[PDB]
Amino acid sequence: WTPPRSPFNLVQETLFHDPWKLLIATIFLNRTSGKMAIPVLWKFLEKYPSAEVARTADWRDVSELLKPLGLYDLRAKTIVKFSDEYLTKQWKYPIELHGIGKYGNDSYRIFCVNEWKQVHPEAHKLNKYHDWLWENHE
DNA sequence: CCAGCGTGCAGC
DNA sequence: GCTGCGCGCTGG
Repeated sequence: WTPPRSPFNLVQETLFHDPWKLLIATIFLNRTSGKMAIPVLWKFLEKYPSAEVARTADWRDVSELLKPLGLYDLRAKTIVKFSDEYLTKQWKYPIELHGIGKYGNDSYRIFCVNEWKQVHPEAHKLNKYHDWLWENHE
């Protein structure tokens, strides 16, 4: 499965090959603008390039990176616990993991697996992308 | 000036 | 179903 590139330019379109990075991006976009979250995301992935490095991370360090975005302590602690769970739990769908809910699970299901047809999103940009997929289908 | 909002989520 | 978290951003 290769989720196609769209005129919406969802960050998920580039991070689909690495479910962890794609799921971390979803966390970054939780009630936060793309224009704001995305540049911080690249600096985060520079410092914490894998779930292995992030599960070991000190949340206060992650918090300092997340400071301008808001939800800095909640998400720094959520990032660390999510990364640990991501590597320890024997999960099929990421909604089973701490910090991933309907939105991140719908992104995984559209982008990391070929299950978009079964997904019913409720996130603005993801809805636009998902509606566009059903339209430009065949 | 200052309220509303951003590709939510856990926990009660 | 409700509530806390939360900044920086934009607009009457």
